[PDB]
Amino acid sequence: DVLDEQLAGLAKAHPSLTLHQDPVYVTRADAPVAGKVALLSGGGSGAEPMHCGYIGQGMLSGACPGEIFTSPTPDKIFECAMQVDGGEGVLLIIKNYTGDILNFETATELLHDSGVKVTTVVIDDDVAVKDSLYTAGRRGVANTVLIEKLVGAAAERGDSLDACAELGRKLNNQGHSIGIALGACTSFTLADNEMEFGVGIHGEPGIDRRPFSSLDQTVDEMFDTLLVNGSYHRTLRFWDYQQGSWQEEQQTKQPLQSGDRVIALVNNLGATPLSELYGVYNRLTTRCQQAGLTIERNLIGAYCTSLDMTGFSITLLKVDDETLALWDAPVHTPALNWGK
Amino acid sequence: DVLDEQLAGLAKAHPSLTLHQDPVYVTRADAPVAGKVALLSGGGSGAEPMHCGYIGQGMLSGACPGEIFTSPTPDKIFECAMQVDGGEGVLLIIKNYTGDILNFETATELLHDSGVKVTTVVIDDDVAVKDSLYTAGRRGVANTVLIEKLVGAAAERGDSLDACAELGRKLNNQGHSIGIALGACTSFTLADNEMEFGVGIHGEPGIDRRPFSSLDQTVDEMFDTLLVNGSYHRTLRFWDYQQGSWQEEQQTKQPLQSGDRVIALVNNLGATPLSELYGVYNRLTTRCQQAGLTIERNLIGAYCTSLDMTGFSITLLKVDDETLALWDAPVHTPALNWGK
Repeated sequence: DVLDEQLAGLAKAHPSLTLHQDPVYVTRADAPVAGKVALLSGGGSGAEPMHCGYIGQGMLSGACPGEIFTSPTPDKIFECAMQVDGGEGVLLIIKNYTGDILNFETATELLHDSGVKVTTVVIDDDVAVKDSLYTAGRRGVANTVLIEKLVGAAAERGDSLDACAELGRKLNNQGHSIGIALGACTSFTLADNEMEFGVGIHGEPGIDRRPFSSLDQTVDEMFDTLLVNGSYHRTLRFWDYQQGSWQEEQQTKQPLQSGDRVIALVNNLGATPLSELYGVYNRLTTRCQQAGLTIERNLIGAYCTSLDMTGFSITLLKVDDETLALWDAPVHTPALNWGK
Repeated sequence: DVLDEQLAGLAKAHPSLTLHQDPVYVTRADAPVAGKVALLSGGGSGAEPMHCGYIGQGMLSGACPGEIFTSPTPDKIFECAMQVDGGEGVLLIIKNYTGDILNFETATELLHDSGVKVTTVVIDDDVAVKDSLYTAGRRGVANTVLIEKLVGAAAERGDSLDACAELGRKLNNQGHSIGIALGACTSFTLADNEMEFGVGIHGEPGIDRRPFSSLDQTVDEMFDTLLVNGSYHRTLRFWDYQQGSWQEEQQTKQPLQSGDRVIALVNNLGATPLSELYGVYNRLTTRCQQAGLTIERNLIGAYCTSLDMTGFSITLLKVDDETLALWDAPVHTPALNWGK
């Protein structure tokens, strides 16, 4: 009943969104939008604004909320995708959790079989831990927001389903994140001035627990771990819609290196005061330019949360002129709004 | 030390702001912007984004940070006002805390005598407690944000200093806020399932400590306290720049009533998950509808915080067409961005 209330709250607060019933999901009020790729994500609740605050022109067309920390059921995904299809196909953005993977996979298959053109981008940006509690491979965290914006802008510009998917997949190969917690959400137990280093957004254990000395020293280790765990080879599944089947591809991520230009996301995991995030960003810019990385754009705030956890995360995403044009492109959503 | 880092972070993150040193304050990078009334506010740190996140076109022209919870010293106010003066005068927005009142009055007299056209608006929107720890009368809280926007928009459009001031004062007479905390920032202590009802943003005590049954019941009593404490007469002091002196004015607030149209702000005091804020909004609209108030616009999120305090606040502001037009007018700040 508390979930239903919050979703009703969202719908009342934002008449540009529509709340659907049996099954529950959220779409742009003007969806389906003819002639553009439709973007769709979803996942466990308690990560707000992700994903419902990202619905709107230049970003998502809809989102499927699940229960707390559990994935949306595939009926929601299926029904949501058919709602938003504008005749150019639907692109499904899936964070790398086993539940999300099972469910989005189920929906995708049925979707293709019902005449909907569809494919998928898997997000696996968290550098900290391979094979966490609810993941095979690497967890999907705050980089989803950056990709949702950039592919959102591509789709909105009129790019095709394949071009948006290739962009999404390429970006997933160049974004890196890590997060820390000084105290669990309401799940696990820390000593005083101890942190969980490399924490998940569902409260999953990190690399270890270790002492907290200062804000600056933490950002340093976080930044160092981004470079140290930067390199990664793994297999990802994508729907091939021409063959109508799952196509395993092998991909490699290169670590960030001297000369790279980046978008930086300093993300409140729930209970970190904004003032502290700006301190984080002060230290992050210093490290970046010592490492020859230019931060071209930033987001600082609460974008990918883990209920009311005390902690924060850093995300660095390699970009170029084309990607910045997509960054600077208009976006009109509850959580992100700029441009005409 | 930590404060300097946060402010440097702010400055690096927003090239449209300028961080001044000796003394410390923040202005729009293009200040002074000639030919518009300049808006200036300030106060203790730990209310982020209030006020530095509100510096920008259509809102504040600069802001003065103090130490944590303590007011900024008059040198910062005086230099900041001088920096932002575009020759139409400066309007100083002052939340009602004895430190703020004192420091801003000092700076004001001195500004007048140095050739700057200047006047003041006092915010006293917190309905819960008369004569708190650091206040004579009622505390100034989240309604400041709505007034900064609406008065910001009037300045941007080209309205005279007097007109902006009158608008400010009138809005101050029509806005109502109340807050609650389920846990203190890091100052005071609650048993489990207990709340501080009518808390200040500096952790001043509320009306009392009382049981937290459920989220809906809390909003109900908050909304009821907006109506019960709605009525309020008191004396406020304003700078009269034509006579060059302080001018006392008795003013009275009507409570909200059936037929009123309002802007609603549901504000995270720092550690309340956004999902819970939408639940609050849901209950608030139901209660408003029953009382025959129409909510015409809303803001939901962290706009006036008290570091990492666990709670939220509700602010309702009585509006009409002219005011809604000012609401819809463009705003371009770190914290609020919309329009062309």
